[PDB]
Formats: sequence, C-alpha cells, structure tokens
Amino acid sequence: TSNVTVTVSDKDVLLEVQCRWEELLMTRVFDAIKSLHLDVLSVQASAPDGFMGLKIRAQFAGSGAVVPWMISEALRKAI
Amino acid sequence: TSNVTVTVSDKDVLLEVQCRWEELLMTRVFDAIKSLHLDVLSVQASAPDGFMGLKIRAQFAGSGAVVPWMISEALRKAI
Repeated sequence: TSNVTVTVSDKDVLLEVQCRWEELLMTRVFDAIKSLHLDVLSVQASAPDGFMGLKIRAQFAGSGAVVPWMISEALRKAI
Repeated sequence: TSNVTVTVSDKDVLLEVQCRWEELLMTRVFDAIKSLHLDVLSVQASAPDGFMGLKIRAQFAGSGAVVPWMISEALRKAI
C-alpha cells in the first residue's frame, strides 16, 4: 500500500508520499527533489512502525514550466 | 542569528537548527546530511516569516563511530 500525490499550482508544489520505509528512503526522495529543481519550504515526515508518511511544500526554482508527471515519476522511482 | 544543536546517542542523532531562511537552504542541509551518511527517520521543518526552524531525527548508516562535531560543523556550513 503506497501513494504518491503531487499538486501543482503555477510554481507551488505539494508532495505527499505514503509507503513502507526502507533504509536511505528519505535520502532518495530529497535527491529526486533536488534533481527536479524544487526548493523545499516545509516538510513533515516520519515513519512510525516502518511506514513512512511525508508532506512537502516546495517551489519550482528552474526555468520554464513545471511538468507534474515528471515529479510524480521521480518520486515513484525514489520509493 | 542562528542556533545549531546536535545530540548523539550511539547511532541516534538529533539535529535542531534555527536560522534565517534563504533559497535552497533545505537542499544544502540535506546535501550535508547525505554527505554525513545519516539516514533521516523524521523531519519537521518550516519557515513562517523568513525564519527557518528544523528538527531532524536520524540514524548513522556508515561504519565506525559517529563523530559529533562533524555533524554540527557540516550543518553550520550549510547555513
């Protein structure tokens, strides 16, 4: 049971992820976020009972328009 | 005006940071955390007004002993 939710309005990006935690998961998520040129402005994340729940609010820092499915793809690749 | 607090108990690590937010701050912090081989298990972070507040609980993933001043120094450079 695992969900990836991406909400995009102009340059504002909301990310929610729920999945089974495994080692270095949070690191892969933030690597993905870095590689999407997303600037994180707030995060709540924890993994009680080995199940990660993550909520991130971010802003797009690169050039051009945001491609939401690319965000969704990178997160799914990270978990 | 900035505060960095690092607590180490065996392999558990608790980081708290308060400083002025600026662009890509969160990314520099997680870059630092990655390069310290810390596996992040929980994060609460936000910057209401321009002032970032951050609490991270992590576990050391590398070999050998944790070197606490390493963590605090890398965090200070990330600011």
